[PDB]
Amino acid sequence: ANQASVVANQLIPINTALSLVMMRSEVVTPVGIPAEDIPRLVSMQVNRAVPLGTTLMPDMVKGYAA
Repeated sequence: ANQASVVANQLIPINTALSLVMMRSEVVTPVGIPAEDIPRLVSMQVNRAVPLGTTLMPDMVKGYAA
């Protein structure tokens, strides 16, 4: 029900380190990475470009496991 996920606040380029300005949280479906994990995602890189408004999924972040 109201589980929030990490959503791209701007287009995030391929192989670019995540910063706090790039991640907002929102209740979306399907559920992606939990919003609580935003501080731990800081400095991790995406392995594909992530368009504005896309839910960040576990498979998109290099080195993510949680």
